Amino acid sequence: QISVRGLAGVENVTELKKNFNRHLHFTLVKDRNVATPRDYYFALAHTVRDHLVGRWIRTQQHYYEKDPKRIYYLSLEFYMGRTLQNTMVNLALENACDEATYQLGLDMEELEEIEEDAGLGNGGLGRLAACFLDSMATLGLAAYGYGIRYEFGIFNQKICGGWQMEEADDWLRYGNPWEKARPEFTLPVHFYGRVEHTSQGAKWVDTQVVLAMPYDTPVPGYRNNVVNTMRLWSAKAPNDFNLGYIQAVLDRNLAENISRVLYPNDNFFEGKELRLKQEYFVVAATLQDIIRRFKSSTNFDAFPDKVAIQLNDTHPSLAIPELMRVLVDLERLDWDKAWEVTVKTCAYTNHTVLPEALERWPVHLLETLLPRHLQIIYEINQRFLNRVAAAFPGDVDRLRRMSLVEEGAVKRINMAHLCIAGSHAVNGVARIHSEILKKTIFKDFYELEPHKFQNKTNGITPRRWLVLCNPGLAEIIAERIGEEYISDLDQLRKLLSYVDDEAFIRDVAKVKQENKLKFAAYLEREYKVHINPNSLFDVQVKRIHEYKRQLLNCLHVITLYNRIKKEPNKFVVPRTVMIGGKAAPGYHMAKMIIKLITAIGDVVNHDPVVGDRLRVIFLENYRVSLAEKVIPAADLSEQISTAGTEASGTGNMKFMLNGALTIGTMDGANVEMAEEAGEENFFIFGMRVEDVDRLDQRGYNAQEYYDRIPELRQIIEQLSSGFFSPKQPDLFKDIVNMLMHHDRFKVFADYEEYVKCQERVSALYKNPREWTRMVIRNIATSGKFSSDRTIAQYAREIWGVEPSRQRLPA
Amino acid sequence: QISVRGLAGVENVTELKKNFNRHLHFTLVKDRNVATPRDYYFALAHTVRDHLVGRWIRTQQHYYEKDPKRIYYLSLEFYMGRTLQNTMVNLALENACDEATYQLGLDMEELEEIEEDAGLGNGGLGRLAACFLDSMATLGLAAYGYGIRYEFGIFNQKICGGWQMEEADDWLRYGNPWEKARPEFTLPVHFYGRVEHTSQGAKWVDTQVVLAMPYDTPVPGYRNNVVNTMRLWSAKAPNDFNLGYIQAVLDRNLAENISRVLYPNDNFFEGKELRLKQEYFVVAATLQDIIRRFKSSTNFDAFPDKVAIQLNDTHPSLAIPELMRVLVDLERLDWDKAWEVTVKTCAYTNHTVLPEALERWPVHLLETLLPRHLQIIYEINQRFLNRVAAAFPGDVDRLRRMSLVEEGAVKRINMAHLCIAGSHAVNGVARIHSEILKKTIFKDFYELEPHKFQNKTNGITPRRWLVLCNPGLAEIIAERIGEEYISDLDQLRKLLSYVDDEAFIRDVAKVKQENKLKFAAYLEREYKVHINPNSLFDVQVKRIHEYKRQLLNCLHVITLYNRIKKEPNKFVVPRTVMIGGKAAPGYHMAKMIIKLITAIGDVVNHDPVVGDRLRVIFLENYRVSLAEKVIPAADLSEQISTAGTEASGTGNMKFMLNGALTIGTMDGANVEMAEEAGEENFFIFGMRVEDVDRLDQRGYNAQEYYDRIPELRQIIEQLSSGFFSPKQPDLFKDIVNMLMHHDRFKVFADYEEYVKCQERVSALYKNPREWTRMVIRNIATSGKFSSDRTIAQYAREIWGVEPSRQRLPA
Ligand SMILES: COC(=O)C(=O)N[C@@H]1O[C@H](CO)[C@@H](O)[C@H](O)[C@H]1O
Ligand SMILES: COC(=O)C(=O)N[C@@H]1O[C@H](CO)[C@@H](O)[C@H](O)[C@H]1O
Ligand SMILES: *Cc1c(COP(=O)(O)O)cnc(C)c1O
Ligand SMILES: *Cc1c(COP(=O)(O)O)cnc(C)c1O
Repeated sequence: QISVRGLAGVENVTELKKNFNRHLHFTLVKDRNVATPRDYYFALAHTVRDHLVGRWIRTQQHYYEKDPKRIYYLSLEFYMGRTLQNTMVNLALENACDEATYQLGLDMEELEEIEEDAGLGNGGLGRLAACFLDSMATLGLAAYGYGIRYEFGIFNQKICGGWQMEEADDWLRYGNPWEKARPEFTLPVHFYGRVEHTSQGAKWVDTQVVLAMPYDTPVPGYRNNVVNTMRLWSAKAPNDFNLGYIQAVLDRNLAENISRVLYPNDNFFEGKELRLKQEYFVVAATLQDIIRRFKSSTNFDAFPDKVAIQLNDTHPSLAIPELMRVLVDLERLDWDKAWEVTVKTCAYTNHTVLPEALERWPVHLLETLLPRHLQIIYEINQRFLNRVAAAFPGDVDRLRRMSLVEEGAVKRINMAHLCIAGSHAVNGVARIHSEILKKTIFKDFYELEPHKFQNKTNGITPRRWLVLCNPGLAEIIAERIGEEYISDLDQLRKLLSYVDDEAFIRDVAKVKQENKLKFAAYLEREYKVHINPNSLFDVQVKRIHEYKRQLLNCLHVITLYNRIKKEPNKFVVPRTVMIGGKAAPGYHMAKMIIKLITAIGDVVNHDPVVGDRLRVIFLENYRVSLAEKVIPAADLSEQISTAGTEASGTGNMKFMLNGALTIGTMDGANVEMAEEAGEENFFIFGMRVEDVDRLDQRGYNAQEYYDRIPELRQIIEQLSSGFFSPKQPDLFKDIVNMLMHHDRFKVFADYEEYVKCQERVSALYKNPREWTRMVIRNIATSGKFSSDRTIAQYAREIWGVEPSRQRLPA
Repeated sequence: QISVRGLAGVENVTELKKNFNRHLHFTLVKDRNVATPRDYYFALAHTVRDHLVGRWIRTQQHYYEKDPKRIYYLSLEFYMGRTLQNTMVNLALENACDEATYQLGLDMEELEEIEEDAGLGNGGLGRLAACFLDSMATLGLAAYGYGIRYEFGIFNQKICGGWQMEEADDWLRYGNPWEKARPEFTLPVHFYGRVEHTSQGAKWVDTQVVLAMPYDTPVPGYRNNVVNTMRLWSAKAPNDFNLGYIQAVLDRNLAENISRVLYPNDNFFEGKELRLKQEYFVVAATLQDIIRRFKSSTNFDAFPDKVAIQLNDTHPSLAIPELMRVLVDLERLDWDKAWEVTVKTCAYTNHTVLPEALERWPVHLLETLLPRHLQIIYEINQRFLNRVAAAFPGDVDRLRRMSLVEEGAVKRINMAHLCIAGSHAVNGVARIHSEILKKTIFKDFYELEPHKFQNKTNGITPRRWLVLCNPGLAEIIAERIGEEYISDLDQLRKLLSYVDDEAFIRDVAKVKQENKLKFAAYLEREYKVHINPNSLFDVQVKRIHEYKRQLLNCLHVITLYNRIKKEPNKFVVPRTVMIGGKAAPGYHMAKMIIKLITAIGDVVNHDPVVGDRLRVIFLENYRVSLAEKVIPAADLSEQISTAGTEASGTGNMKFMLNGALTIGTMDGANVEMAEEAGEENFFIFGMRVEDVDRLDQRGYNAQEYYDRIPELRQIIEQLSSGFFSPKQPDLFKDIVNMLMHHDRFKVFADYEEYVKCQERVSALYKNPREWTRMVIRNIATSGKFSSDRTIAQYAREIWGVEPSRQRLPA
């Protein structure tokens, strides 16, 4: 149908059809008379998968022959989403498969909706890992993603009575056609035990053993015939485990629980033993695999020349002491040489500055679970502090501030300090974030080793986030500038010469309208909810958290509602406000915010006077597959975190690339986005980081804003009086109390400027032509935010490898 | 190579080779450079599996079109063993696959050894179910085997320090290529809750739900293109299960534990809650599936005409009250009509008379777990006893003897009584066993309803137990009488006309020698143990149990050893005594018997004076695959259970068909085997059932035998003095105490006659020609013991269906 979706050759369509029927028969063991839609989905999945194998086998054989430096990206999260369409896009098989299934009397889009999301992540951090794998494959890097194969990913969110209900994400129920179990590479992981000091070296003995079984999933590059690997470990008990009889067998579950479920927290540290076990589990299995592959290429001096380990935050920080343990205890290298190798091999990426999100493990936990690692950590700390003492003689407070060991009620290990000490590079994920790291939380470290600190602004893959989810936009763009931009997003700048092109302006606006119509229909299909496609689609989708300030958005919504009730027959630009995102199960305030949102909708959506001028919808179960649907349909992107709290943000980039204008604070990547597009083409408002600091020094007093802003006072009084909760008048008392007495994120402080800015948005929307021209200016300057640019910088500035755009023989 | 293995056509060999390479590439994602033997095994398995699908799909379509009466065999055990070779045999692909793999540079036999046994059974009862499935498919019956897909089957037995060690049988570790998950047919099973009595009928409410997910495995008939199904249920927790968050997800294990492991008991009842849950789990899921299929053919009067349910012992006895529950509570049929349908639908097979093996569930357990079923059972009992009271007025003791409810310390439900009352047919598994049922334990029931009692002597499938495990013997036989006997075993009688044929006599003897050489080599390969292939192979393989009397065998072995030590330079026929079998983990005496056996071997195998004249080997981890190796190599089959205890026995039939002579008591099927072959061609000894009864009436006094038999006294003194356990003089004190004071199985009573009989065996072995002629007479008369004969009788006399030998279009 459309150009960017590839060719539908006669030979290929014929081949696809026969292989489809072959799998339906031999693989699914079914006939066209009893086959269900799910059966057809699997037949198609296996058919597409077949096209990957040849390339997958030769890519790996290629790396063996050339032996390039290997990149290992360690993460406890890989938010992959669905794999079928992405695979077709990267293999240029979309139109062929669409035609083939069409001829078989099937609708491919219907089949794609059957695939379960691989939701092995919470949000931004996990999705970044997924985008990175795509880019590393597209740039021809010998990269491997290593993680855990959770039996249950992020929970499926259900809304009952306006409240969030959690249900298990049994994503493997019907099977996973993309993965390939590799039991032959199963490795042992040790826990507990004790340390024994012998004549020659220490020994970790009397440990409990848990097996790590790997499952490999192919990661295809964009049309370059490269297929890398994502290896996820699954926990298995040894067969002699606990070996009355029956109980011993049933207790195998204890060991296998390690890979059972993903901790559902976004930007929040929960110091539970099971989580620590998961972190060591992935690190121990991965490092053995890395060393095994290295030897199969004694001379560990060349280890850093053949290996690069990237730590996605501190979750896999134990890789540092584990590498030391192996090199020192097992390989018998002297400490100094081992440390040199470790530092040159490891690099650390920080993803937040919120104190509650930093990992600080209790010493008593490490002491019992990983006794040898604790000893190695104390030794690392000892030698590191000796270096600090030599550089800053007499500065005793600096010593206690930089220590990896934190004193107090209970001693803890600051994992971030461990990562900085044992890594040759430390980076933030957006310019402002990286600067904050050097100026605040990591200031002492920056002063000791300035060369270690870098910035690597985040990005998103234009394959999944443009071509896959918005083919209509990808097509009108390709029509003007070709298809080269898909793997060289900077070329979108050429669109700047079409900002005055009446034809282009019309096409851009038409694509958006079509996306909105499609999404508007979807809402009624799977969720039975009516919305006016002519209204401005105002959306804020991301995990629910106080720092992201969904509450500020709520305040604006209520303001709009009160204004309409005050002057009913006054014209206002129609809006459909959409808010979606999951709240961590144990995050009470976050769950209350969800209830507030649905409560507001209950009132606003049923008020006769409002009509179709204002609608408030809460998008249930926001996940990757849902993002691919709502983002292309958005007009306004809400990125309103308090300045200095959102390290980078990536959802913001997805909206910019898909034709939505942005209203937001100068926080995270928003700053660079506005810089690229021009501040006049962005809706910036609120306090800057400096303004927040000034307020804190003076003391934030929410009462002041309440006393001086009549409209704000009214909203708070409505909340307190039960206006939004008739049967439960004090239902939102906790929210009001927090806002009024202990709001760490200063919601009230940005209220006035936010509302004013929103009026400017409605003003521009009333002028279709000018709204679209500003949109074009945003799309045209979103090139910098491609994860291909991000990965190329990591490759050259951190890993020491050169990216390649060369195709491999298919 | 050999005739009976089929043709190796050029076209087929070429096709097999290409499909083998296809699966290695696309299915296993590997190349010939990194493929391991396990990889090659799977490539072959998938290749053979492909040949089954077409036939499997059309067989099921066939049953849908013709709608014949369906046979449902319910069992908690299906001891299948390996599937690859069996599939090739039934599809006549063995030589083709052998040639194809040969050309690819691979040894098929080596690949077959890689497959894990599907050990979902304990012994005889579970293997009978497996043989039955094979025969039902070969006889063209629309049969379905229903059971549980245990994650862990019978434990793998390891021998350490002469003691049995148990280790988990993780048979699904590398995957199961034969099964096909059918999540689309997942069904709910209810537990706990309470009964609510409403205006119209009772309702079972507030129950906990566990999902039953089916996995289908194909069951090919012998060269008739019929492929039936074995459906095994797997337990799955619902997604809203227990829905802090993490714990709720981890607790899903509680529900899924139902299908986690097989209870490892042979002829022993263990009243644990988990076992009861397994029994109801299989019954509830299966019955819903049966009824669903029935409706997809309201008129339950025709239910018995379209459905037959065979209960393999009482394990699935809850099918009776569950069927009543569904018909009465859900379908709204009146009790009397529902009962009529239930009785006409169900049939029960008893497999033992040992009191400790009978199921008697505590009322308090059923009361809590299945409240509605308990009520239905009380009602059934009430109406049944009313019938008894009317037939035998005033006989109050008969009423208490026949009640389904047993009074006493704790009230229990006698499941056997439940089965007899709710079944239209009850059968024993050997003529003598069925007679004992009518004369003793079920006497009262037989007097009330004589027409219900039948006999169906057991059998074994000649496919796995002759053609598959002993191709050499199958070939020399086919050379003389053709291949028709493989599916019409009675034709072996034609071999009687070759008993004087010098050529045949030589071939029979040659095949046995080759089998012994192969097995003798195997022992050194995987177990490093030397044995003299020229000796008589004396073997007893079966589960370890006191009633099977492995101890009597031990006494004979020690006798032989003492005699040699007494007259060292006297000639004796060399023997290799092999004993193997697993002991239930909680069966202490059984574990002590294993230790005694290895202890005897430790002494006998290292005595210089004995030389290679006597060897005692304990065959580790006896299972189906091992049986296929040792049985064809045996000369003497030990079937020495105390008369009246072995219901039938089936191992005895396997040995008879494979050229071994039998030494045994007139117990179980041994009686019919001797009757078929002629008592002069069997080595019978010991007390008959009548003799055992006389002894019990008089009182068994073991001391008497000890006082009057010098050789026996010596053995007991050696055991007591520590002769076989130097470091632990009283190690076998429990064994001696049991033998001397509380031996329920009268080991001593048959000692003298057993030893005398064994001398007659050694005498015949010294005459090769006559030994072989007697062997021929046994093989020639083993036809009656084919499970095809057994199934044909069940079909005509119980299920009301006619077996068919007609091929289906392939
Ligand atoms: C440990 O931090 C987190 O939980 C987390 O998800 N952080 C997130 O990581 C993303 C990728 O760098 C950033 O864009 C987000 O701003 C940051 O909050
Ligand atoms: C519940 O009984 C058992 O545990 C069991 O395995 N019984 C066995 O069943 C076999 C098949 O009929 C018979 O041949 C054996 O003699 C009987 O002991
Ligand atoms: C892109 C993405 C995120 C990150 O969004 P931010 O607004 O940067 O927090 C979270 N969840 C999903 C499903 C995403 O696709
Ligand atoms: C045939 C068989 C049995 C039954 O043997 P009996 O001697 O009748 O108890 C038990 N186990 C296995 C593995 C078998 O093949």
